[PDB]
Amino acid sequence: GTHSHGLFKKLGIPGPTPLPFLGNILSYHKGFCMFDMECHKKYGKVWGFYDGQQPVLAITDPDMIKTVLVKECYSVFTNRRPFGPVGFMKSAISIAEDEEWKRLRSLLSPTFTSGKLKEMVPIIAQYGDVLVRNLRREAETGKPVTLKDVFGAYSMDVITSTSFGVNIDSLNNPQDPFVENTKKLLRFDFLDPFFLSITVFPFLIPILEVLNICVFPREVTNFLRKSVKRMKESRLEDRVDFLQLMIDSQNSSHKALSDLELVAQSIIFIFAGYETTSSVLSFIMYELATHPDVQQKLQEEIDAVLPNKAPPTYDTVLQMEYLDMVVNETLRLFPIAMRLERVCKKDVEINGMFIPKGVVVMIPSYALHRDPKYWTEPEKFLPERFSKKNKDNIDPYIYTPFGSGPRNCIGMRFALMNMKLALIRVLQNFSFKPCKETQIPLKLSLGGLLQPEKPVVLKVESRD
Amino acid sequence: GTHSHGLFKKLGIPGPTPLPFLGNILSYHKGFCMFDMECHKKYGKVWGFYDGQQPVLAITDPDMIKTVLVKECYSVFTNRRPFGPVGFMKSAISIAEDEEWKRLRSLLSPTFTSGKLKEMVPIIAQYGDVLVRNLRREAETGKPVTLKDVFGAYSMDVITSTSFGVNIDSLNNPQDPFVENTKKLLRFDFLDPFFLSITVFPFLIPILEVLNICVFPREVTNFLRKSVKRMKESRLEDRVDFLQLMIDSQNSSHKALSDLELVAQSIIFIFAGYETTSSVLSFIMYELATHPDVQQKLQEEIDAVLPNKAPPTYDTVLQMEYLDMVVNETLRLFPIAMRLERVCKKDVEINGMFIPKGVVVMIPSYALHRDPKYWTEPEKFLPERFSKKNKDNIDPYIYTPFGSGPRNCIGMRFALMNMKLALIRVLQNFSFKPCKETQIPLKLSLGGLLQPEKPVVLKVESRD
Ligand code: HEM
Ligand code: HEM
Ligand SMILES: CCCCNc1ccc2c3c(cccc13)C(=O)N(CCCC)C2=O
Ligand SMILES: CCCCNc1ccc2c3c(cccc13)C(=O)N(CCCC)C2=O
Repeated sequence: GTHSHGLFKKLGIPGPTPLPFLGNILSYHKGFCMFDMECHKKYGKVWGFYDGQQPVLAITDPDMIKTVLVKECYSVFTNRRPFGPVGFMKSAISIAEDEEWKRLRSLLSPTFTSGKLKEMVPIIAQYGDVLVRNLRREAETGKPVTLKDVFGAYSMDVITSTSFGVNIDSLNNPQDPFVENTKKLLRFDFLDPFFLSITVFPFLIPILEVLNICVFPREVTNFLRKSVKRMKESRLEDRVDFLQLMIDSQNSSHKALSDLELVAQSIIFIFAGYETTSSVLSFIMYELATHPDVQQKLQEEIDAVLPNKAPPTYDTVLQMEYLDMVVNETLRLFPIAMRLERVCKKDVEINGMFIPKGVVVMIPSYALHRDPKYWTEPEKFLPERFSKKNKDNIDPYIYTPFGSGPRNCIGMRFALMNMKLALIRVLQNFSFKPCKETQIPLKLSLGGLLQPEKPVVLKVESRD
Repeated sequence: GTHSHGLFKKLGIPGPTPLPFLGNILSYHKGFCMFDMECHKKYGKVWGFYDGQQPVLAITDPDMIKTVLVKECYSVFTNRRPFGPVGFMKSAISIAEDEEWKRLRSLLSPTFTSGKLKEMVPIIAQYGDVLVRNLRREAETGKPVTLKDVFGAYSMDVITSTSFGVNIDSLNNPQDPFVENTKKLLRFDFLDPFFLSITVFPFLIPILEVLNICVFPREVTNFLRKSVKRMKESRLEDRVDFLQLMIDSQNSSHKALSDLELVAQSIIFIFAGYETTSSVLSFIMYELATHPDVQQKLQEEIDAVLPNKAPPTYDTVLQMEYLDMVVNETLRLFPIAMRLERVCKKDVEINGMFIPKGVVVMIPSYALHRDPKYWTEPEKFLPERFSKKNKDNIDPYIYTPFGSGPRNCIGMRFALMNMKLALIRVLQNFSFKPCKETQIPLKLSLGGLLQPEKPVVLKVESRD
């Protein structure tokens, strides 16, 4: 039960001693983030641990992190940890490996250009207005509002319309078969029973693939596959969404995106942007209600750029420095990816350190973001860290809320524009105050997702 | 049960239609060799079939075969089919993959040079004499002789002494712990129940690895590991064998052969040279007893080069053209590897044919060796095919008894020198005649090893 549990003693690398079979998973009782803080404080710059039989080497050195995420990305550190039975979703860009990934990123990167993005702002902006009208009636009511649900619906509306050209008010159509399915595409909690068991029993993943058992519920994938097949066959008789952009890239080097590859990207885009965007949007409105100074300052900035509740535009969005500072400071405190990982594909020596084939090199983003050594008052919400007076003292490989290098988040600038468009229209119309249900201070789940312990609820007063 | 069973219909490639789950394995009731002849005759140049869910594309075109075994060996077609739970034997050169294999072949090729080989002939030659004295007493007795056993013991003696510097008369020491274990390293019958089940249930191989269950009986591997560890620790206090040559290459580019890598090569060498050498030596003496003309002609050639029962030498061995013709013609009829295989590592187009990632490209050596289109009277034993008058009409990619290109048999010229040294000393002293037990004509097993149906027995008369 300890065939590989000797690797870090032999390489001289420190860390918590592993138990036969389990590795260090019982140390996850407090969640990925507490585990990474404790190891960092205890073992220092570099340390190892075992997810079952799987050795994970954590690195915290900015120069080492860059070699991994940027320098030897293609040569050595190309892929993330395989994580369970995955079926045809093996070809979604976030899961594909080595040369297939590079072909998919080349094929899909033209779809996330700033040019295409500002062509999508009129679509996103429309559901900002839907978000507002939904919020006002739950404000005129005066009853506390669950951000998870108002911003979930917003994020869904922006995916349904920019991904597929489907226009739904999901908040007022929770039974549209398109909403019911897509709502099921939540992010994975790698500390829940199924994934914990998979971690101790990875030899069982090939058995689940053969039974077409899949972490993506084949009930929802099947729906979307046949949905996309329908949109693909319609339209062609008679738009600026992701699906169309992928239909078009099938008409030119690299082999055009096959029909099933295409569907796989549509799905992963949903999975990668849905519960993420809503989690950040909720964390941000949590900090704005517990720091009224900042909320007022931001409402003041928005009103100056968009006088008279003027509708936001791509260009007026990139203008708002304080809004950028607020978004960023929220992502420092709550980097919802928690860790970046890369599989070491071959024996290497980066920065004087020998990394053997097979190890999972992991960057504890949550921990580096709250390290005393780089950040004053590291638990405080303090947007002035990202003022231009201060943002140059910030290491791009310490602050990695979207990752770094060729395999960073391909939807970053889309996700930032989307969240800010939401915030502008929400703050033009409303102020957000705490309640008695409001967990102050916010507690994070001990699970495997960086999310509040209990969901966040707030007062929403109308400014008019 | 037919997720991949549609590949050859879609690519336009012909072949026998597969059954859910099984693929075409039930067609193996007649053995690998009959299956390959029937498909060749029926589907022609190229055809596909499924070993369980595993698609195998057979190719018979000499130009296509060369692209696979020679041209795109490193780029595309580097590795053989994985075949079962294999433990630490994952690093033996015949099993290792991609860049690890290339490092091992670079490290071990200097050990199979002609220079080192003629330095080993005095060792091999010694057990030729042991073979003779063993044969004479079973000849003076007059009782039929089982070649499997006389040549098994010969091959063992040559491995024990050239591999490890261990000198045993295995025929007269069947209880030496070193003989008992090494005798257990027989070749795999991929049509026996365990490997058939593995072929239908490959998703179970990771479960067997985790239980340290291994196709190499960990009872024998453990013995040799600790044996080599002993020879390694002895000697060093106080030789021209393979082990020493590997000890020496650990003292220089590529990282020297680690202690466990070294042991893995020692073992695989045994597995690759033991039952192979004895099978060919037995097939050859079968043809010499059923073609007395050829046996006399060869005895005549040997006596001319080595007058007065003179002991053979490296240089007098490469002299004997008829002996070379006999060995080669026997290997045509009985290429004991039966097939060469390479895994297609990425989508390629060789010779106008699209090969997708994952397919096992297989070369039916047995079948090409008995193809009417290249060979007159293809079932006849006719050594004059390899006379210099005729051997230029022979395609090196049709006749592939040791494979071809960078991944051919690294012990070829050793195995040829070894078999010929055996034949010379045996034919200087004895003539071999059939018996009534002698299966005429020889029938091949319907199993997965190319071997006689019933073992071969012969009269052995002394020439003096
Ligand atoms: C606030 C919202 C989001 C955050 C914080 C976020 C964060 C991240 C992080 C940390 C990574 C890992 C990159 C690495 O390993 O270095 C990632 C990858 C990725 N993200 Fe985002 N993401 C967000 C929203 C989105 C959206 C809206 C999309 C697309 C519509 C998206 C698509 C992807 C994809 C496809 C990957 C995998 C990229 C690849 O492997 O090539 N994400 N994300
Ligand atoms: C008559 C005796 C033998 C025959 C007919 C034979 C035949 C073969 C064949 C057909 C291959 C496959 C090559 C390919 O895939 O193209 C092979 C590989 C190999 N043989 Fe032999 N072999 C014999 C004896 C030996 C001996 C004596 C040794 C070493 C002592 C040996 C070591 C190997 C090894 C290590 C491989 C794998 C090479 C690699 O993957 O790099 N064989 N053999
Ligand atoms: C063989 C599969 C075992 C399944 N098990 C895990 C799968 C994936 C991950 C994983 C992680 C920890 C423990 C188990 C697994 C992990 O940190 N990450 C990085 C993202 C941070 C939240 C993973 O992608
Ligand atoms: C996933 C493992 C399934 C096990 N099963 C087989 C393993 C290996 C081979 C194999 C073959 C046929 C059918 C099953 C397997 C085969 O032809 N060769 C080439 C050598 C010719 C005798 C193999 O190395």
